[PDB]
Amino acid sequence: KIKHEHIRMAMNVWAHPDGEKVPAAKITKAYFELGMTFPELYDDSHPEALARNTQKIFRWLDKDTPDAVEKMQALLPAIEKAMPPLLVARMRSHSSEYYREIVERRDRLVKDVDDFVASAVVL
Amino acid sequence: KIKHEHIRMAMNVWAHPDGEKVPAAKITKAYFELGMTFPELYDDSHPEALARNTQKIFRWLDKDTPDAVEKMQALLPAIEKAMPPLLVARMRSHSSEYYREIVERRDRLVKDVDDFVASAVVLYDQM
Amino acid sequence: KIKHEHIRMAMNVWAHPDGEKVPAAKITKAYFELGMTFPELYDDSHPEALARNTQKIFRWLDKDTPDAVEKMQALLPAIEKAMPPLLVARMRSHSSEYYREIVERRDRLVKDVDDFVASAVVLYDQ
Amino acid sequence: SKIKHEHIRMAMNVWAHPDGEKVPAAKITKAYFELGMTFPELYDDSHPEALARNTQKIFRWLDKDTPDAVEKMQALLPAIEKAMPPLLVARMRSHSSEYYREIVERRDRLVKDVDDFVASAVV
Ligand SMILES: [Cl-]
Ligand SMILES: [Cl-]
Repeated sequence: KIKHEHIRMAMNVWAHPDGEKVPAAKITKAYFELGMTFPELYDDSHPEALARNTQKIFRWLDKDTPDAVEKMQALLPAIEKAMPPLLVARMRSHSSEYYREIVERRDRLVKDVDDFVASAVVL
Repeated sequence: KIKHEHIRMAMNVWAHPDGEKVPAAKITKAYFELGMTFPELYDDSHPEALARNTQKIFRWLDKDTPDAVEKMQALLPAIEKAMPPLLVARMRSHSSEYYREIVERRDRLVKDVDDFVASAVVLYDQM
Repeated sequence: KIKHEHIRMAMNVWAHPDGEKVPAAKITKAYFELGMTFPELYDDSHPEALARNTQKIFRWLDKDTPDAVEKMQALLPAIEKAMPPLLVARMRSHSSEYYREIVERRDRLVKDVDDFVASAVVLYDQ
Repeated sequence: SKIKHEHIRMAMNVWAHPDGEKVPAAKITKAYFELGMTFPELYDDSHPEALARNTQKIFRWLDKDTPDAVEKMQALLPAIEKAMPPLLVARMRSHSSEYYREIVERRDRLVKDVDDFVASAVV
């Protein structure tokens, strides 16, 4: 139900501030916490797990083959546990009316903020 | 700039939670901090100063004579220095489009926040 | 779930602006709307129900006897149905990490909001 | 030249980003004539491709670094400020004015305040 493209969108927004290694690291940590096995991610005994897990995760995210689409679907439990809750909600907003409402409320509030700050501005 | 009638409104909202003695006291504190003398408000050397100041301030607030209006106008420096800044903006909103837009935009943001708190409470009780 | 003393805190803040009769009144409508029997509150047929109900509700809130806690625990469905939602969240925050966090972040945003207004009203002195 | 050319460009590009350059050009042109301005040259209400020609001119200067380009944008500032969204004006000026830096900082904190709040509600 969560379309491959929306995982990709949310994942890129998550990677933009500090790069993919941050999302990759947190996804892996939650992946092992959930005792998962598919898709394959290198545990910490590999000295280059992170660079490898990063390259992997974003190759699948950027491909549109059925194998890659499936692998990201399997990873959803780990992404959701690890993603910032506000970003999970955007990811979910295209398939869940609740979360769509959540982001609309978030968006409404910051528009409230911007209009407010602007009214204070002089010049 | 601030019409007498607008001090009255903001002053009544200020007094409703805890009474008039609270605004009067805060007004007096700023009155003296600002080294004022007109109109006259009693320092602590006069008996029942707060009660007498309170009765004074709010008598001027409810009357509409040029004297009542004049004394309230002299008091503005103390009132605004003493009042919650948000309340000053509400007071000024009837005479300044700047502040009207700010209070109006502030109120919408806070209502929109609190409504969301409401939606979360409902999520529980549903569940 | 809600400890008796925390119902009391929330109840007094509700009573602070306009008195005890206001919350009592809102509680009375919700108790009947919610069809309750314990505790006992006087219907509209008593000409001094509201005052007596007001004294009733707030005796239990101010007492700590085993009886009073039991009566106040039953009234919570009415209190929560009638109380300002923000105040229920404050009330629930003493027992719910969810609400502790929600209320906290709410209070910070609004405090930052009001502070901004303070800085603009000050800069008016220009 | 307190406001560096590069910051007018940054601020101008975000303004143009949602709906294109014609919106900023149009709103800027309106303020230019309202202010009875004459330098740099912007075509009055009467020329043919005025908006498109005005759009290209305004954004040619923004993208050049020559002395004439810098000066024409500096001269245009009074119109840009009358027309630009106030929140962006503060952003544009924040590197040269402590007031606007403070505005922009207070704003960004409020938006994080919001995001923390919605996140806390999301669970
Ligand atoms: Cl709307
Ligand atoms: Cl021509």
